[PDB]
Amino acid sequence: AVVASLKPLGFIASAIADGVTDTQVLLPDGASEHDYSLRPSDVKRLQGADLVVWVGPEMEAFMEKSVRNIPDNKQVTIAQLADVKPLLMKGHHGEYNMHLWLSPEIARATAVAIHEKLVELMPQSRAKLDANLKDFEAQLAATDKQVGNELAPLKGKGYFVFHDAYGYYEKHYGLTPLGHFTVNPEIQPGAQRLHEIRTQLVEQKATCVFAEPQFRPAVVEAVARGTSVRMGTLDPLGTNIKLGKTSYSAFLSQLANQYASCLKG
Ligand SMILES: [Zn+2]
Repeated sequence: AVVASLKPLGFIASAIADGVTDTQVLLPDGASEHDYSLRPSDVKRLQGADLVVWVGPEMEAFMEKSVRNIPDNKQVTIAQLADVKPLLMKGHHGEYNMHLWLSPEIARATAVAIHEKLVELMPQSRAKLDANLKDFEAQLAATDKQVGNELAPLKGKGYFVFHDAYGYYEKHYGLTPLGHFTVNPEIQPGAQRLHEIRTQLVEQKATCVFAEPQFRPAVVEAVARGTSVRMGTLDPLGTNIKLGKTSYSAFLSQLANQYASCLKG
């Protein structure tokens, strides 16, 4: 199997490995992209994998050690790919935005790297692997134009988010985010921070504020109450999307819909 750290990376791998080997994802729904704790069973999946796919030590810090052991011909570390380098953005600590799975260009570079490594590992399946990369690239191209069309009219419509995960997607599709607030998903912030957040929402004429799905509706409501800012939801991990050939395209289109549901009109 191909073992991917995060579900969207599993979407990309599942397109390339389709009909050749299974794809498996390590990180559950609602878990921390940085500080999840791998169980011994997860390390064992990793050590047993045909290929491991992850962003790198500045994102999934939780698997850095586990993956040290694994030879280069059996891992794709997306942040380290030569074709990804120039695409890495200043804009989770560290200096560079590591939410790489939301960049269509990096997703393509990721698919290419996975394909190259799988062809080297499984030359008996070269033609199937080639066909799969062909279909992934065709769908990504089609998706890119369609999403690009759907989001173009939303340019200049400002919004805020709670998790600054979206910068690659936003820059690529010309969305205009106003910034983000550090909010606890469980607890509505203290009066002073609630005041500063609400004044920024109003001061900048934000059309929307976008929560993540692990957010209690109450704390979102508290952030938005009495402002005229509409409430939306974004899922940067596509948790409701199943693995398979069309999954990464479905992910990009779903995110666009999620933006457009709130920002529209
Ligand atoms: Zn993040």
